[PDB]
Amino acid sequence: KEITNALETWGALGQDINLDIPSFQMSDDIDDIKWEKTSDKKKIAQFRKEKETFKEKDTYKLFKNGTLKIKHLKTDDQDIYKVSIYDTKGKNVLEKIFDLKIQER
Ligand SMILES: *[C@@H]1O[C@H](CO)[C@@H](O[C@@H]2O[C@H](CO)[C@@H](O[C@@H]3O[C@H](CO[C@H]4O[C@H](CO[C@H]5O[C@H](CO)[C@@H](O)[C@H](O)[C@@H]5O[C@H]5O[C@H](CO)[C@@H](O)[C@H](O)[C@@H]5O)[C@@H](O)[C@H](O[C@H]5O[C@H](CO)[C@@H](O)[C@H](O)[C@@H]5O)[C@@H]4O)[C@@H](O)[C@H](O[C@H]4O[C@H](CO)[C@@H](O)[C@H](O)[C@@H]4O[C@H]4O[C@H](CO)[C@@H](O)[C@H](O)[C@@H]4O)[C@@H]3O)[C@H](O)[C@H]2NC(C)=O)[C@H](O)[C@H]1NC(C)=O
Repeated sequence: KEITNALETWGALGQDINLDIPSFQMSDDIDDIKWEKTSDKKKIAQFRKEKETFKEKDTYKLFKNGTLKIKHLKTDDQDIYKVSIYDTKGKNVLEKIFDLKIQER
């Protein structure tokens, strides 16, 4: 069967949610950490060594363990995401697809 391997991500309106990617604990050989806005392929966060790494606001954070945070999570802040976190060789040492949702409990 051909399916995805994404993370069923959930939230609630007026909330703050995260993006837990790491299936591992790399450290010694890693370089780049990336997160995109899959909906329209729109850069939200990135790491490219200590010469150029960025995160516009808290609304989208890039962390050490490699998680991506997001503050304020209403219907508007619910989107689709993906993480590509590469090593020094420039390989995609791990890749994954995510999807923020909103719930009604
Ligand atoms: C990857 O990394 C991520 C982070 O690096 C990580 O996410 C983090 O996860 C942890 C938990 O795993 C989260 O921590 C929780 O925090 C709750 C309280 O939070 C509020 O207070 C914090 C501390 O306050 C600072 O600021 C005050 C200023 O007024 C000072 O007075 C304080 O002294 C203190 O200062 C310190 O920090 C400063 C930096 O800000 C620093 O300068 C200073 O020197 C000093 O060190 C605030 O930081 C925090 O603010 C954040 O969050 C709010 C939203 O709430 C935002 O608005 C802010 O903008 C900001 O982002 C808050 O105000 C705790 O209650 C909670 O405790 C529970 O969990 C622990 C651990 O398991 C238990 O021991 C404990 O008993 C509690 O358990 C209870 O609940 C659970 C349910 O969860 C339940 O099961 C259990 O039975 C029990 O009932 C916890 O500690 C942290 O917030 C996350 N983010 C960050 C940035 O750390 C992520 O998980 C990682 N990913 C992976 C995959 O591993």
